[PDB]
Amino acid sequence: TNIVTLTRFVMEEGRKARGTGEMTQLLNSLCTAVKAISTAVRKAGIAHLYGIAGSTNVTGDQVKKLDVLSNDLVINVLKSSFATCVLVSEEDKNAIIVEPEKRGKYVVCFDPLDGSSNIDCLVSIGTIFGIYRKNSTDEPSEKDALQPGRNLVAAGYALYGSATMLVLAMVNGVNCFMLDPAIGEFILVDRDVKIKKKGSIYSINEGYAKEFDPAITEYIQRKKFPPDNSAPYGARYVGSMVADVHRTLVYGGIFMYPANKKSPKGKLRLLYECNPMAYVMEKAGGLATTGKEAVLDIVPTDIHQRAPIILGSPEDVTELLEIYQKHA
Amino acid sequence: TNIVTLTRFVMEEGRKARGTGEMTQLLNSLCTAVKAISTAVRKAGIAHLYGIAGSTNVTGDQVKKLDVLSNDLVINVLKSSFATCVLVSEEDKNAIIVEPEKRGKYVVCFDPLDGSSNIDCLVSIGTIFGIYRKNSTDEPSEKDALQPGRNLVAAGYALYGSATMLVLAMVNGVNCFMLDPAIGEFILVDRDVKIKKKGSIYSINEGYAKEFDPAITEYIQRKKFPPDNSAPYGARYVGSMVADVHRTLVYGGIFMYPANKKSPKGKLRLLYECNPMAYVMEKAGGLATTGKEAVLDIVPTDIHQRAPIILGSPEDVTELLEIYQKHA
Ligand SMILES: CCC[C@@H](C(=O)NCCc1ccc(O)cc1)[N+]1=C([O-])[C@@H]2Cc3ccccc3CN2C(=O)[C@@H]1Cc1ccc(O)cc1
Ligand SMILES: CCC[C@@H](C(=O)NCCc1ccc(O)cc1)[N+]1=C([O-])[C@@H]2Cc3ccccc3CN2C(=O)[C@@H]1Cc1ccc(O)cc1
Ligand SMILES: O=P(O)(O)OC[C@H]1O[C@](O)(CO)[C@@H](O)[C@@H]1O
Ligand SMILES: O=P(O)(O)OC[C@H]1O[C@](O)(CO)[C@@H](O)[C@@H]1O
Ligand SMILES: [Mg+2]
Ligand SMILES: [Mg+2]
Ligand SMILES: [Mg+2]
Ligand SMILES: [Mg+2]
Repeated sequence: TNIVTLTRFVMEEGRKARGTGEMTQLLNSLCTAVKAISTAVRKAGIAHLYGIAGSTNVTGDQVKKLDVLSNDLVINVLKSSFATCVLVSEEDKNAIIVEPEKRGKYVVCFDPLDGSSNIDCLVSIGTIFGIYRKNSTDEPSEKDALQPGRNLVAAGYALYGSATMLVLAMVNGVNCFMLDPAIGEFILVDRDVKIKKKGSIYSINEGYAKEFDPAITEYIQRKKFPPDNSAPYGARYVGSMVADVHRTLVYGGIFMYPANKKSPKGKLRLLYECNPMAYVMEKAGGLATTGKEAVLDIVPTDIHQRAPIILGSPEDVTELLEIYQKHA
Repeated sequence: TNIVTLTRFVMEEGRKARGTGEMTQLLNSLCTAVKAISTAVRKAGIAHLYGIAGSTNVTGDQVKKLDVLSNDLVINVLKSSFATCVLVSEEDKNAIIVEPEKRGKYVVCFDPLDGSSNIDCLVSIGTIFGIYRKNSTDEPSEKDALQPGRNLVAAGYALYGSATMLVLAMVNGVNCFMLDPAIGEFILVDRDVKIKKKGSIYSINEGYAKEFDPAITEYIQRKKFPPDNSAPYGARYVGSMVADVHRTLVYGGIFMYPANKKSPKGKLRLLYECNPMAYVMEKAGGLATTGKEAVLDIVPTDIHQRAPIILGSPEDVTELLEIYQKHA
């Protein structure tokens, strides 16, 4: 019929679903935040920090840092949606308990800004989120954050790259929305997205070679030296999970972040990094595993618990799991 | 002292220069070209393409691609400068001779948009440019663009990443200007840029391992298994040269793209990819070699001649060079 906007989409769901509305309000809030973060990432108005209007010689570099500004934007915007009671963020040691006068029936685990190491060099970065409906009637507490990804109602991420895109995964599938920064609307460009069965790119940090387990080690040799004499896979690794996963989703292949010396249980976080992306991958028709068990079925025991993950096209991930059994 | 916009910076170089004012007009052009491309890259107005105003009878004129657009912006904006006579673009099979009624004395080699494999996945991309002064004194010809990079008077790139940055290198140094997209000005944010002596990140597509020469193989192995038992280098490889070289510049380290079987003499182009980055690296106090000789010393015989390239921290690059030496 005609163009579809995130606002419209999040609403059509609301009609169909016939619910309190909370989720639709929560998702609109999210959007409003991703737009603010995006404009800040692109550094709009930076001339004002460098004294274009002067500064009466009194502006020590005490500007709130992008990483911190993102958290503030997400907390406050979600807290104004009236759809949440518990919020977990990478930037906060404890789960944030929402004021009673504004609480809702949802729990959100998020990474306001992922790709920290790439921040100063201008590489793509992003915001990650997974949403859970409360699972009991006890007074709100971190407890509600420890629900397995298997119980996610919605998940996704915002990629601030060459352009800004919001990928949202819900029970019925995955959709990609492109931010039109000129009017501030996320336009739907890819509907019910599905990952490729087998890709041709593998992504992982090889500087950890000396610490890889026998399975990872074997797998890598295969991509470079195909036992069946097939074309070796190309290698890509941005260093920003949102960016690597996003490419995995749209181009195919596999992305790996396993255990190594300093990261026995892996590095990536379960609540706000592994789970959202795993849900996104599965909802898009791909796999996401620790190498041994599926990421969504893990029962988190701490809000900043780390987990090893491997995700991407089915066959690519299957083959690596194949190798893991071989070594078991 | 106060804010410095690239425009202010380019006008003052000129004053000192005491010349025709042509370089200034040229850099002005480039800037305008860069800002428009950045705006296109970020997808402003995309709502219109998706019917926000209804059927726009758009047909035969299949929408214009970012790559074609960018080239057209750069080709047009440069001609308007009245400061050039020969343009070499990756997108053009032949050097563009500027019509007589618009001829300036400069030759420019550029890549309107680099990292084309990262376009559809929203990964950082950029524009690379290298500028020359007409060597001869006879009718403008492709030959004029066939000069070693040592002859460059100005070179750099516009990186369309999380934020847009234009890096400009000239005889007296390298300067970084952040694009404030709200007013269309580039703000100098890092003056007299120097790369670090030793890094801790290497950047190469290992999917070609099977085809690497013995030196690359040895050096790579040494990065993961530091014979000095120190911490191994972290790995990063975005896939877009600009993003990758840019990271190298601000964090230090080493970027590589040697020759492989399908790429007998490397993949990257000497004129609009390698030379400009080689130039930036040397002005920043870093090195750039093919493995046998300095990139800038090479004399071109084909405007689309490719070449292998190793750039970054001098210590890391020299380490690799001594390995080539040893294996000789
Ligand atoms: C895009 C950033 C805008 C930013 C700003 O810093 N402007 C200063 C000049 C400038 C403009 C663009 C740019 O890229 C760099 C510097 N800004 C505004 O322009 C207007 C000003 C204003 C004045 C009165 C009442 C409300 C507002 C709203 N309003 C804003 O809320 C912000 C912040 C602001 C507000 C008041 C000021 O005196 C200076 C800045
Ligand atoms: C940021 C895109 C701007 C772009 C556009 O696509 N506008 C359509 C509406 C829209 C707005 C925002 C958006 O994100 C998507 C679609 N645009 C303008 O808004 C104004 C319109 C105009 C009208 C009369 C005379 C001059 C201009 C200049 N002018 C422009 O040159 C461009 C292109 C344009 C011009 C005239 C039109 O009828 C439609 C589009
Ligand atoms: O440098 P490393 O150990 O490869 O870490 C990479 C990862 O770090 C993260 O920033 C998370 O901390 C991810 O976004 C990225 O995948
Ligand atoms: O797929 P490859 O072999 O890594 O090619 C990547 C290189 O090619 C380019 O896209 C140029 O064609 C560079 O931006 C990049 O580094
Ligand atoms: Mg973070
Ligand atoms: Mg993160
Ligand atoms: Mg190009
Ligand atoms: Mg290129």
